[PDB]
Amino acid sequence: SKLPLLTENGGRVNRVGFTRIAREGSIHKFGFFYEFTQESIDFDSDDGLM
Amino acid sequence: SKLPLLTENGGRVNRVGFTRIAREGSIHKFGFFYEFTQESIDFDSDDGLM
Repeated sequence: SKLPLLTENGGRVNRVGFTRIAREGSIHKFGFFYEFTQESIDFDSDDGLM
Repeated sequence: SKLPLLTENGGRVNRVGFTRIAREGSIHKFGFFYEFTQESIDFDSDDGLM
């Protein structure tokens, strides 16, 4: 049924159109830490604990 | 029953004929178009849409 058709001199018969779409992304942040004391590292029985 | 059998003295006994047929085909025309404006081409965010 929907087949484009024209004659020898053709004007204003079949029109088309176009469309575009968009996407997204985002960023987050993370972290953690730990704490110690000097007496712990100095008087520990194990060297190289750090 | 329908074998072509000849005889010692025979003429005008077994005639045959032939036939031919014809085929045909035709061509058609297709086409379509699209339109735009100067405002769309100039003020569109993305260049090279065309």
